Amino acid sequence: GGTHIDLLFHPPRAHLLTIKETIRKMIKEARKVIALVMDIFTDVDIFKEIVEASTRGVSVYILLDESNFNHFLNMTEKQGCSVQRLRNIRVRTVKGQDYFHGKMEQKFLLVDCQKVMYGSYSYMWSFEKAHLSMVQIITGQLVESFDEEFRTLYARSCVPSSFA
Amino acid sequence: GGTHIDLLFHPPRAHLLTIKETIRKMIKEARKVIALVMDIFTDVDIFKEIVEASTRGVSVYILLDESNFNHFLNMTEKQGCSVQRLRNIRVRTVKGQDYFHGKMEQKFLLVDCQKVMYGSYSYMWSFEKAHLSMVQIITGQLVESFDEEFRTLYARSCVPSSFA
Ligand SMILES: Cc1nnc(Nc2cccc(F)c2)s1
Ligand SMILES: Cc1nnc(Nc2cccc(F)c2)s1
Repeated sequence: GGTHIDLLFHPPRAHLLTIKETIRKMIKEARKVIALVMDIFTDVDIFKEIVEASTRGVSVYILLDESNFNHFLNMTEKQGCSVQRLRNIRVRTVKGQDYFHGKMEQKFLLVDCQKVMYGSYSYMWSFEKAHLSMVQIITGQLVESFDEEFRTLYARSCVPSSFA
Repeated sequence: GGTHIDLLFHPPRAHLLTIKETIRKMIKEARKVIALVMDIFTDVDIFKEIVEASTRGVSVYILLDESNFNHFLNMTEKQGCSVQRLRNIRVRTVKGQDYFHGKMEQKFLLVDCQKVMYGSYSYMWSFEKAHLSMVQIITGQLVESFDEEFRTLYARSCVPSSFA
């Protein structure tokens, strides 16, 4: 009942896949659940993979930082893919304490209660093309702590204003 | 030769110290080296702890995202604590590929090649007062990978424009 961690980098260092490819593979291989916490979500390829998972019957829960939520909504609209009407996906927002918006500065992807990607990669074109980042691929016991954190966040999340 | 990971949260969840307190304790207990990678560094209390470590003889290496470096410089000036003249501290900047600045979106604190804090907490007042975040405290074998990443980043870092 241990934990295993591999590191991945952007740009890649001593591994065959990029972080984006690894994200898409994790989502592609999802069998049951995807739980995503993300600060900014505008990457169309990743969104497509998630939409496709939900059509296979995977339950998708997404928590987005409230202050950047409009960027995700804009992307979903551009793609003609209204997220409210997709039945296997629920999207809710999370914020911090305001003073200037307090933000949810956490991100991670958890698939099938089995594997977590945790790190500094945000789901935006800029992270594929411009920024340096790193993530961990986590399996084993520590995944349970990410499950618990997701549940904690989900409990403090709100329905986005737009959804009625 | 395993790895141990504890999670900490802001706000705290089932641990006695905040992330900021844990940062200050790690720096206070540093005996040999501090290697810091940080996107934005404006927290004066953390800066003071680092300056104090360097006066005990701890070697301090700091890598900052180039595009936000001026915020650190402003803070060091406000504190009357010119970083160029402090002999045990070297500060260098890192950037990504531009298109809008490409950024170093990585952060971590490594102390004494023994302990790493890795997560989403940036050294700014907003992370103490406004934002939700989480970090890992990592000890054991995985610390060596953070040592290697620090060295990799340091190799691609530049002297800040201001320093002459
Ligand atoms: C990892 C996972 N975290 N919980 C899972 N599912 C779930 C069910 C109800 C509410 C909620 F927020 C999440 S699977
Ligand atoms: C963890 C640590 N990472 N390397 C350490 N020291 C060091 C020495 C020369 C250049 C440099 F970038 C770093 S200690």
